[PDB]
Amino acid sequence: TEIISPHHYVYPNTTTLKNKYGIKNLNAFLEKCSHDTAKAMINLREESLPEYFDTAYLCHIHQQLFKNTFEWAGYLRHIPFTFADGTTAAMPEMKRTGWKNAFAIGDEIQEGLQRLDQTLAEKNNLQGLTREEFNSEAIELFNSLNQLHPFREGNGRTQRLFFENLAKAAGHQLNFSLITKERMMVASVAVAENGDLEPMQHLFEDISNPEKIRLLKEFMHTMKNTGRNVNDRPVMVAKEGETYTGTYRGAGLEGFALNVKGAYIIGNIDHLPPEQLKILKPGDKITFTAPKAHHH
Repeated sequence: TEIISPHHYVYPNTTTLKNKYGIKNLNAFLEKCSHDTAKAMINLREESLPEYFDTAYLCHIHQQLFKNTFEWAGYLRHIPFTFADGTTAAMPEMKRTGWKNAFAIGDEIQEGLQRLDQTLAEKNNLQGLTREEFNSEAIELFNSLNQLHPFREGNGRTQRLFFENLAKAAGHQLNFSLITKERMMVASVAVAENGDLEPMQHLFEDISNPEKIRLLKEFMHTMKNTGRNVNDRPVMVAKEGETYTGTYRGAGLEGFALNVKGAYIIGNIDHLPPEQLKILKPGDKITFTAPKAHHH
């Protein structure tokens, strides 16, 4: 023993992260872990928002969400951590294939977290800003905190609560729960692989704009009695300029859904002609252009 290694995060002869439950079975653990972190979220949302938004808080969120799951709850992945079993683990480098885009390695993690805290303190937690101004600044930090992959596990949950609170503090919304797993994967990869903010800006918009949030919430709530589920597919509210051709998938009170190349595009029921609403049966193949209004 006595050699720091990433392999010491997982039980020997497994790929299942060492946990407080003592559950070596991968699926058994994942179930237990999900249940507890679910409860932890409900409790965290109750607690006051902080004076400062910094890595101290990011770690607090992690510590609190995973106190019952991981021994290393509050700790970043570059800080070597000794388990009660005696072994010590650290993962300065996350690793991809050479042709893919890179996470921060070791010392880079802290240097980045410093800049994260730095720029936040300098901009008053992005407080006195408009949505467009805020989102623009918040996306930069979100992408930046994504490439640093601070924790060994649970980067997404704790990162998204962080920014959700950062927005509430700053007098805005970021309803991340509306975003499917698949959409986040796509928006993140876009930024990481291509350097493209198109989908991320789109993601933030739908999640921040009240009129669009109203639409997504409705779509997500109707995924209740069906015997189904939509994390595998990206769900989006049609961009103001863009035109979407796809099969019609019914309408609710405030919105309607299309199926464009697998993805679900949501439109405002008012942007359709009423004359058509009545006629449109499900699965009708419609080409819909959303309205746009530029200000100059």
